[PDB]
Amino acid sequence: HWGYGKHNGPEHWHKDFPIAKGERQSPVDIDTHTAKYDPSLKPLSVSYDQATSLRILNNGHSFQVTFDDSQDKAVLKGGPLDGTYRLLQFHFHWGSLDGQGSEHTVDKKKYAAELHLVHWNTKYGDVGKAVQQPDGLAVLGIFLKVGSAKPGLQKVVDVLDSIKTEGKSADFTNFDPRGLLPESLDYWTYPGSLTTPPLAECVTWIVLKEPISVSSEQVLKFRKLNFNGEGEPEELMVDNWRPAQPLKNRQIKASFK
Ligand SMILES: NS(=O)(=O)c1ccc(NC(=O)Nc2cccc([N+](=O)[O-])c2)cc1
Ligand SMILES: [Zn+2]
Repeated sequence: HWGYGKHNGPEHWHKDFPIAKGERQSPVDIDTHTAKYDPSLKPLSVSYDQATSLRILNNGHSFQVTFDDSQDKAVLKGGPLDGTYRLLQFHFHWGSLDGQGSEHTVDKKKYAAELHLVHWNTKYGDVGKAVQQPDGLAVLGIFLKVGSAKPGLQKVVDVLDSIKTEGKSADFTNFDPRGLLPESLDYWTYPGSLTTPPLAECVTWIVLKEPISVSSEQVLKFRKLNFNGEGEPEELMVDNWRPAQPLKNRQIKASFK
C-alpha cells in the first residue's frame, strides 16, 4: 500500500487514487502576496473547553489523538464555515530535518512540522458521510517551528515511547488541545482535500498565520516513531508529508490585513 517512500510515496498515489490529480488538492503553497484579505470572513470560533480525548495511536503514517465526537463537545465554527464541525482527531506531519516537515508552505517556506486538527460537519451525521461531501470536513492547520518548547505538547511527547510501531495505541484521556494553539487565530482559507489517501476533496482548510514553537527535543521524539510494525525492519517515521499541489482554479483568502 501507500506510504511515503520512493516506491509508494506521493508521486505514486494517483494510480490508486486518481483524484490525486484533481481540481482541489491539498496541501498548497500559500503565496501571501496573492492571498486576498476578505473582510466578510467572520472570526474563528474554536470551542475546545469540553474536549474529551480517548486514545493515541500509531497508524503507520502518523500518530493520532482521537476524541469523543458523539456530542458537540469540541467544535469549530465561524470563519468561512457554515454550521458546526466536531473535532475527531489530530495528528502531525514532520520532517527528517528542521527545514522540512510541513505540508502547506508559506511563500515556499517549509516548516519543521504541521499539526492538523480534523473536524467534520455535523449536518452529515458521521465522518464517513462527511468525507463524501465538498463541505464535509474542516481541518485547522498549525505550523511548528523549532525553538522554545511547547508545554501543551509535552504530554503527547511523553507517551510516544509506548506507541513506537504501527498498530500500537494507548490511553490518552484528559488531554486539552487548547494547549497546542498559538496566540493569534488569524488564518488563511481555501477549499482543498485530505492530504493522505483517499485524498477526498471534502476539506475547508483553515491554516493559522502564527506558528507554534516546539523544542528540538520534542520534535526529535516525533522522529523516533516507526512506520513499521513491531518485529519488523525499523524505518523511522520521518518525512510523512505530501508536497504542495497545483492551486489551479482557487483563491486563498486571508482573515487578516
Ligand atoms: N492529513 S489531513 O488532510 O488533516 C486528513 C484528515 C483526515 C483524514 N481521514 C480521516 O480522518 N478518516 C477517519 C474516519 C473515521 C474515524 C477517524 N478517526 O477515528 O480519527 C478517521 C485523512 C487526512
Ligand atoms: Zn494531516
